[PDB]
Amino acid sequence: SNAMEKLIVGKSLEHQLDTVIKELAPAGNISYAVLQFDDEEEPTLIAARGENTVHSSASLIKVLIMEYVFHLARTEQLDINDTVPLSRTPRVEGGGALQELVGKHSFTYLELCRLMMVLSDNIATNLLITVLGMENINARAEKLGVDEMELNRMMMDFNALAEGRDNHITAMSLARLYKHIFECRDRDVYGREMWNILGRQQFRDILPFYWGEGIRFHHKTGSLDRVEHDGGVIETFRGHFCFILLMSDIDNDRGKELGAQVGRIMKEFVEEALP
Amino acid sequence: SNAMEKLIVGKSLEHQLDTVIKELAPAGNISYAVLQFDDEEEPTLIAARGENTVHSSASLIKVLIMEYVFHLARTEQLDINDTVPLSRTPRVEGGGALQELVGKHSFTYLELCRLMMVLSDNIATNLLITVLGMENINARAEKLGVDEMELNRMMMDFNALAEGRDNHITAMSLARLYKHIFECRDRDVYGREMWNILGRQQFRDILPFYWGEGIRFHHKTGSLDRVEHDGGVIETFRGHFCFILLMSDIDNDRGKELGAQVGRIMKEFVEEALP
Ligand code: NA
Repeated sequence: SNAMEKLIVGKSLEHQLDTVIKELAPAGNISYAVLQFDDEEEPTLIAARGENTVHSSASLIKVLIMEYVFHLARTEQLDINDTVPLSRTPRVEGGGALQELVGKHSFTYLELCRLMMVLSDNIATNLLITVLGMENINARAEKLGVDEMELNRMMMDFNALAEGRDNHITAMSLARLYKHIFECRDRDVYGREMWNILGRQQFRDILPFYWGEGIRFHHKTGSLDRVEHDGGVIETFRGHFCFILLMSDIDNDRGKELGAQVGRIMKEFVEEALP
Repeated sequence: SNAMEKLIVGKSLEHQLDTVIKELAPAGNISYAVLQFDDEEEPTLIAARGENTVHSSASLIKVLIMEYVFHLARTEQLDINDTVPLSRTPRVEGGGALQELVGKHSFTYLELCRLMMVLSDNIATNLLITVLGMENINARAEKLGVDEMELNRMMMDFNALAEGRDNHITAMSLARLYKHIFECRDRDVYGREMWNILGRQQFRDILPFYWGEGIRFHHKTGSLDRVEHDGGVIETFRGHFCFILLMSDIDNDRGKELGAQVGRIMKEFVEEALP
């Protein structure tokens, strides 16, 4: 099928998702996008809702940070095996492994990207921001054409949030970032590692909840008070698909439940219904 | 107010939990125990189901490993700040932070207990087992009167599981181990740290799913194919209560859903209904 036929068939997916959103979170601010990804082709939009609405990024901005590290490595501006001391940023909580450490430790850029992504480690993230520079990370978003994504604050910076500086994303900017990463996945060792890191995500409480342990998803979740997000790429027999779900102004428990339903509907649809 | 009265009122809680178990997992092998904990007093049973049935431990056996480390510290048989090289056991997966590391690293017994507990880190667990000795850890269980709990294999030992060697637990043995930990919580820095580690558990997908992020629970989860467990102690306005939920022969996703329902019922009951 061409793109137009896929879009037409996708209306049935929009209807199914909008139905379940209305049942479970009628007052939430819920955005999604479902796209088909093919090598060297523009993504094919299948279904969307509020796909350009700005949401709190919560941890999803970490995907951009990872991309930037691997870009610097590929362009020989850093060695991914050079180390950064744990001491280089203040300890913050909110999840991760490094918050539990007390001794003298150093981690490579690789190790930090890994922990930032697969366990949403906030200290790993802040170490990377500290060493790379927030302005430089945003400049990379501009270069990639995803600058609706913005990094304006460190992880766990409560003051910044209160003073109106928050990290932001949209469903389509994150989808475009994932498409860029998808395109790099077989290019070189750096692209491959980003893809593998995405696929080793440890939090499977949202989109892949019903899929089973055997189904790899290349993804990252985000959570803050009343914000639950999950977005990434699944490889299926009918191709790769990008699933992005952003949920704001929702009870956290309800968001997780809604995201479980939505991920099941998306996966069945692209695997069984979509030509 | 007395133990008999609490037990009688507790039959209502059994009925509510058995009802939801029948609805969601009628073919599952589900055990639970709900107890009230008071300093220096025998635990008061509130509600129980199959509380002496043996289940695969999945990661719950890690609680015993933690207790043994702190026991060795308290009796000056080890220094909790001495280090163990990451190299000391083969890399295994199945979750945690240490599996993502590649450089030369060392961790203190303290750091390894923390990682083992709060993120269920399998390499941290195997490092501790390697250095402390499996037979010694089981001898600790016998001394504590909880030797229905057994450590027979390292984490991720596929062969062992095939050769009939698995780690085992019962609801009442785990409850008695938690009572012991509870009794140590204010005794010394080691007891206090164990209590604090339990309370920094990062996996909140079972019993505390509906509770909200502000509600601390002193607990540990476990998961394997078709096994989902959660158990720990909650501090409430009406006292401390131990909640243990062991679920075997259940689809994993359904187990998480059942556990979320159960933890909500247990918490509301002890906070609102139980005198
Ligand atoms: Na969950």
